[PDB]
Amino acid sequence: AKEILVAYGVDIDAVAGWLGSYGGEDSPDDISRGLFAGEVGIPRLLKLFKKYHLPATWFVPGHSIETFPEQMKMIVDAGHEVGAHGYSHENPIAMSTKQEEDVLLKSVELIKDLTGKAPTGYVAPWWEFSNITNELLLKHGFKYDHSLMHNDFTPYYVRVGDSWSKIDYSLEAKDWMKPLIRGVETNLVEIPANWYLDDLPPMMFIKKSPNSFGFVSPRDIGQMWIDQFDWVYREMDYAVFSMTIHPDVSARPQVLLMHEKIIEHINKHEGVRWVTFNEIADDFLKRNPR
Amino acid sequence: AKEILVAYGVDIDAVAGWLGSYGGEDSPDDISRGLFAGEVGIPRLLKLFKKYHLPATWFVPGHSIETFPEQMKMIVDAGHEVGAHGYSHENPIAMSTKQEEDVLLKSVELIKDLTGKAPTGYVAPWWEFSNITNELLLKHGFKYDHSLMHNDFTPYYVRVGDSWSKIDYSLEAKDWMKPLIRGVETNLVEIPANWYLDDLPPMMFIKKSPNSFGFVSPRDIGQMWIDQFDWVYREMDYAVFSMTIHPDVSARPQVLLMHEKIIEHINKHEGVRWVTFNEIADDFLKRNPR
Amino acid sequence: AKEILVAYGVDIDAVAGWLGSYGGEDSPDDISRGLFAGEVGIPRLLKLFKKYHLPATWFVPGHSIETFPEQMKMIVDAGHEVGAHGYSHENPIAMSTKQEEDVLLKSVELIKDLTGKAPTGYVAPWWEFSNITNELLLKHGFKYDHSLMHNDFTPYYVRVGDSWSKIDYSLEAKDWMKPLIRGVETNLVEIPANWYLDDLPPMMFIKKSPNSFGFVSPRDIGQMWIDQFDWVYREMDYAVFSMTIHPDVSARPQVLLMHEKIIEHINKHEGVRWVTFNEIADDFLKRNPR
Amino acid sequence: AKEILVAYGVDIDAVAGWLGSYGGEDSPDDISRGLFAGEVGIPRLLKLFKKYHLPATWFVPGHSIETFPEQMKMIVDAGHEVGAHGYSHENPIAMSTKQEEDVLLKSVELIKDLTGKAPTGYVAPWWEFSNITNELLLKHGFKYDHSLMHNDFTPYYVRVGDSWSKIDYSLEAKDWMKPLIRGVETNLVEIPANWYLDDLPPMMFIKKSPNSFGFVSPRDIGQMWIDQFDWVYREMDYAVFSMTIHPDVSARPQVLLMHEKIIEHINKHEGVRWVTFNEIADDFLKRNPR
Ligand SMILES: [Zn+2]
Ligand SMILES: [Zn+2]
Ligand SMILES: [Zn+2]
Ligand SMILES: [Zn+2]
Repeated sequence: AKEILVAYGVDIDAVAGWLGSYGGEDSPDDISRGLFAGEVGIPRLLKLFKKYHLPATWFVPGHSIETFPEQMKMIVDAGHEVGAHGYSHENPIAMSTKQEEDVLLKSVELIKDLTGKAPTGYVAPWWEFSNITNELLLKHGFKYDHSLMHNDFTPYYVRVGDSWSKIDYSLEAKDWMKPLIRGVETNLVEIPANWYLDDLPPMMFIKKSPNSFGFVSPRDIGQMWIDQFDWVYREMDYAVFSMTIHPDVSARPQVLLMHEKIIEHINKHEGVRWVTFNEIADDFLKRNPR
Repeated sequence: AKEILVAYGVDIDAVAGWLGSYGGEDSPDDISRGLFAGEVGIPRLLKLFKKYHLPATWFVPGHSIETFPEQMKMIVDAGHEVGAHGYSHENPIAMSTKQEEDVLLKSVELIKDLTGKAPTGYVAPWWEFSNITNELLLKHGFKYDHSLMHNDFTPYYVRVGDSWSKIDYSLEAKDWMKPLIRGVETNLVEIPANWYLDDLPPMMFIKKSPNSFGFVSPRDIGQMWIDQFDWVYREMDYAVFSMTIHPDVSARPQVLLMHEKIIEHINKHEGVRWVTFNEIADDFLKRNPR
Repeated sequence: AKEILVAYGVDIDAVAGWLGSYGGEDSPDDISRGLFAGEVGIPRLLKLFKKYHLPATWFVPGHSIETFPEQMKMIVDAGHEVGAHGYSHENPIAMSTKQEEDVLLKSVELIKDLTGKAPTGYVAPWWEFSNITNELLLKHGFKYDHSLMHNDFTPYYVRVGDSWSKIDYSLEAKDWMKPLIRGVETNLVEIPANWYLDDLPPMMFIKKSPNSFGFVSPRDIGQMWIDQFDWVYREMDYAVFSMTIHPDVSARPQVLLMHEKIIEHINKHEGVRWVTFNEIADDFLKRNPR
Repeated sequence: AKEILVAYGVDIDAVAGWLGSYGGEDSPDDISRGLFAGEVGIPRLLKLFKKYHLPATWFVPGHSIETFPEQMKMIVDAGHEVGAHGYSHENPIAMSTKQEEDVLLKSVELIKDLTGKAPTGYVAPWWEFSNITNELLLKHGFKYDHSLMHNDFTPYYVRVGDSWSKIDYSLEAKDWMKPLIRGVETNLVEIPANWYLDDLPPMMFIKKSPNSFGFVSPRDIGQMWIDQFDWVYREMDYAVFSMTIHPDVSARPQVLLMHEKIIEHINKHEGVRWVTFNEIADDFLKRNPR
């Protein structure tokens, strides 16, 4: 028996992505791409999904919620899930605890006002943590996170309190020669992030980044994503296969075609189930409690 | 039912590009590559266009006009359109108001003395704005710009006055948790620039930039460009599909071949119309006014 | 006659590589990747190796030995070799001679404890030497190293005492215009490292490095690795063909697929012997003494 | 009819390149790649050329001469041409006038003692000039340089005295809004360098460079080189098609294979003539004097 849970996760980075993460704060041109992502990118992603009758989870920065209100209505009315993703896409590790907690509070408030329900899902901007577990569980709603990478194609419960010894070369070796020390499992389910199922780093060009790419072939990317799916399909009976995309990138014509090949390849397989992240979190919590 | 407007926008970066944008000001070797683009590159692209009976718009830095006067004659005499592109490829955002204005004055004077008419088209060097909209409309002529990215395959009127709140981590979150505020549309038409339709960053090698590439395959890029065309053709009845190239890069034999594949593919389609950017601007001004 | 010795060398970088080399010491997201590599990665490479009945050598950081004890047990039970690889993946050049010596002792202590025998093989973290060659022979055990690049498909005896003159542009040219002066062979066998046979740089994404890649296609790399083998099989009668992998990278489904191709292709060839690094070293020491 | 002059230019960077250009001066591991290039790389490229009965020019750093004397004898006895390439691959633009002149005097001295005749050919390390034109013509011998890029597939006489105005944003625009002023042709013939016909930047990995690559596919590079040859052959009656390689890179098995494909493709075409750079230079001097 094959139970393959498959989801698209859309991080609406848009203008917020350029303020917090990708260095576009003083660039009109970069800001204009942020606006493309919302005004042009969200609806093309909705048409793509509507075409294959797919559900999806949208992780939306508070900035994008208030900057693209008309497209936000289009997202809710399609019956899709809205999750959290900062306000202006700020990297949590760079914020104070109060700044991070305030950002999360505003996000919940903005999503609740938009959907009627509190968000249950989170993606940390640029995928970085801090004391986020404690904050997510504390700020109610939050059932699951899609930011961490302890695993691949299986959800798990996130541990709080892991520690490790950093190398300090001004000391002697015995001071840092100690093994990572595992913390304690919490109720936050992880639906793992994955750089190999992330449209943005290979296919978006960023001048302000030393590790920007942007000109990797979408056919090579699609093919790689598809090889990942085939392997998962061949090796695992239950699995979650989630793809992280951004209207910024995946609503560009060349990678829209890529997604059509991916979806159409996945749909050739029996035992596939297109779902939202909340449904994965619900199913996993029911699959193995504790 | 198909009206696909298709154009080459040739930015004659040549030497100007290396003085203003690409860090070659102290490199005899980079400077000589600049001379290749003017002396060798302009005639090879002209031969390319003549072969397929294509029109084109050349956006020429004042530096290139005065450094390659004989190649300039070849561009005019072929009946192609000439637009502005700085003098020494200066990034507008680093310039003063007067410097940027002076640059713009000189560009206009030079193109007028060369062609007989004032330019109607502008490309910002390295695609960066500042307060350019206002200057383009003030310095007469300028009908259209090809620097911005609010859209990809549909022109639009450029808004002046968009504002946004930068993240300041020395303050509290509420100080930057505000949306982008849209300004007001001017009569400046935008014929969108697109990093995904720009020969230079993937296929020009630059020692002085850490986000240089240069060795992305021209067959992949061409295939990507054609995929962009095919999606546009399948989804839209009216569209403008403009390609930004440089003699620097697109006059290298391996990408001259690439363009031949592209042009021959585009030419298989009904409803294609090869045009200048000015013709797109005029056609757009007539299509939807205000 | 053909004797083609083929081997997999697994550097279990994991959490250690992020601590020592890849900038992830202040990143919960990167540490999470580290733990993937050890908890999921290690058993998937074992399933692969066992699928083709292959031996392997695992060059294991002390930090990984102690952080992943259940996976260590699994490595020894399968009968694979365990070589040394620092503790927290520290660069031998950044360390005091005492730190370095203390790192090598603790490694040796940990591996003996685990296996019953002292290690005979070493890989230097991030592939650098310093005064290692003396320390490796001195710390008894060590027969062979797999860090250096004087050759590629033939082992050789590591020379000690090589020196060269650096360019100081403050002085005159005659002060630095001198050749490299070769030292003297030692008994340390080199089983050469090779950037062209290393899964990590092309295919792990790292933001903390400007020299990072991550999105080079695994199909392109697999092809390039087979091409290397294809030339070798055709041009040499005796050869060693070792591939450096990491559970970090080679336990990702798309790279596992890559390896399956590489392995099956290599098994079409007769004269091929799948061995451990210790067996290559032993072979070499028999092949040509002194 | 068809006279396509085709040559390999082998720059023996080896250890010199790591001292002078690629940041390996403090790296035992990089130095070993340097030694690989000389000890293993030169003979493999000699076996390659001999197989197809090809002549070649080796542009050899004095550092490589004195460090690989036995391989230097192999290059001479194979009857190939020897040109200059710095001592420790030093960038001319970084050197004093005296250092650069001293470096050049020593190179001439070493090459003469090695071959019997003074060198006629020069490649600037890392391809940069300064006041080299004057020194190459002053330091007798030197007939041709292969460092500059004013053209790609036609030789030319190098101009001395080119000048241009740099951008200084502390002044007004009119201060720098002036064209490049061409100087005057000298007798130095250029057989152009070309980043698109250079094996090293796409396929050698350099940790010290932010602009390093190293993992671009050799099949893509080979295909790109064959596309260049195919266009030149289709478009030109007389042309020089010279390829720059390094034992460092092109003596790697995956790239030897690439070259075999390249050479075999070129040999199918009529009018091809494999020559040394010296023969190209002489042919050019005879083709058009002045
Ligand atoms: Zn995001
Ligand atoms: Zn430009
Ligand atoms: Zn390692
Ligand atoms: Zn060189």
